[PDB]
Amino acid sequence: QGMTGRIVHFEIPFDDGDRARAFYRDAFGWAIAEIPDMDYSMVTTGPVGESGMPDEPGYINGGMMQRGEVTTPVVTVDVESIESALERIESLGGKTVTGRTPVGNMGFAAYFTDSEGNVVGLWETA
Amino acid sequence: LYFQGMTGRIVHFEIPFDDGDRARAFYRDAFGWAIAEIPDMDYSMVTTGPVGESGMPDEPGYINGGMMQRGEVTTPVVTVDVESIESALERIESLGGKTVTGRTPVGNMGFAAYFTDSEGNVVGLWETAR
Repeated sequence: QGMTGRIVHFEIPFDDGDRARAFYRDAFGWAIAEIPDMDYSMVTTGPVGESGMPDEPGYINGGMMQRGEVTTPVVTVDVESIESALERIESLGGKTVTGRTPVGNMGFAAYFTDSEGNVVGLWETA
Repeated sequence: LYFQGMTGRIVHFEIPFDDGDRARAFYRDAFGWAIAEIPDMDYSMVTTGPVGESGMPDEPGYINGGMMQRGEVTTPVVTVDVESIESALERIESLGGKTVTGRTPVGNMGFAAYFTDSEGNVVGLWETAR
């Protein structure tokens, strides 16, 4: 709460999941877990608390997904309401790519393009 | 759960623009980001959450970033902190990645570089000078 606007998450798309996961595990030592029922791989880049959230400032965790909606890496902005945010984004000259979508029981995601045509994510907590 | 030292964290992002004034207004307006054009850095600093006296985030769970004229950054980039860009780029290439640009001083505090991962995505590296 009170985190509106913050960049809280990132996504990296892949063509070959096993290859991509091995690459990042090997290159940087990321902890990556495939989550079959959510169709993505959770990425942990730095330490987390008991709730799975970062336990120290200055970094974010993320996910890896099969390339599609995300054609290139995306950063994700926290908002109170995806519906309100998408309305505002369109009023300001951006465009919705994908509307509000549940992400397990954790929250809701969407994608938009900014004024420069870049794809950016939104996150609304459940 | 453990890591390669304190390295490997995603600590920064960059969003490229075509029209800087438009892009900065879009983000100030959409989300209330604090954005400053830095002299003489060809770079706009973006603060998405609170910072302390160090200027680094002082609440958990978010990162700050930058916006730049599209060219060296062509689509949004996330940046991995590493102990040594030289070492990281060597490792990356042995693992099927490729150097896009090598270790380059940025500002006064550190170095940056860009690479493609195993999947063709451009990703950034940051090395704090030690």
